[PDB]
Amino acid sequence: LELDVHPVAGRIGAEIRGVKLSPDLDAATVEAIQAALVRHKVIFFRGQTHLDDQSQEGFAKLLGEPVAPVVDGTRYLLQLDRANSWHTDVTFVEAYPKASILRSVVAPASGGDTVWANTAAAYQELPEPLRELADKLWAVHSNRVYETEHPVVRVHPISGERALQLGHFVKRIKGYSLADSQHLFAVLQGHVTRLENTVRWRWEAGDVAIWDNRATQHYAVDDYGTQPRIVRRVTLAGEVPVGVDGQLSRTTRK
Ligand SMILES: O=C(O)CCC(=O)C(=O)O
Ligand code: NA
Repeated sequence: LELDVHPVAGRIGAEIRGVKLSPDLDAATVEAIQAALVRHKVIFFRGQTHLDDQSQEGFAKLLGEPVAPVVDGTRYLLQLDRANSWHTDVTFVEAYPKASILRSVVAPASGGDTVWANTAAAYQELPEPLRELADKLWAVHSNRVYETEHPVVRVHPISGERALQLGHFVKRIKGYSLADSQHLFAVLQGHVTRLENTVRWRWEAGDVAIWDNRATQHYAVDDYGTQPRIVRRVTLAGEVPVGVDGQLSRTTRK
């Protein structure tokens, strides 16, 4: 099964046309969506104006297990109405989400974009000696309580692609002074956010984005002032990250 797939930037992002998201999608469609998700890291569906809270949740169950103050009439749907900092979702926990499904309900006429970065492409572009170092690093992620140690490089459980696991929740690279930690983090994270590794989406009401949280970071642009912006999100449960040597992440505090 071949979806009508339209890449947005050169290294990340694709719009999928001809698909009406719902709880009733067949297996071939769901599988093709999951494949496009892994390949493109963030995928976009426009004109999903029939989708409401319950059907967004029902659609989400087809891709994984939703995780649990929620939108009335639902168990897992959350409203956001700001995250202008580069991050991978909830990495201060051990088994953080594998994906989110985010729908635009009210969209600013100007501003309000979201940007995603491909952390697998960011890893791949490092010179070999720098990949080898990144393969050995561990970082402490925190919500400063919750603290988790994750490998800086995560091997994706479906594709096997290696991806940098960094972003806003990183407190420090384990085993380094603060000064060295800052420099090493600035190098690796700088590759994540390099423009070539990103795609910026301008939202219209009824757009839905789905991203693979295991191989992305994102950033919500806070340039829209008091213009109302309302989005609704379902988050899907993910796995404990595995590093390049097979070691697993571990919570070290609370
Ligand atoms: O509004 C968005 O595009 C995403 C918001 C977000 O990333 C968050 O709350 O963690
Ligand atoms: Na987020």
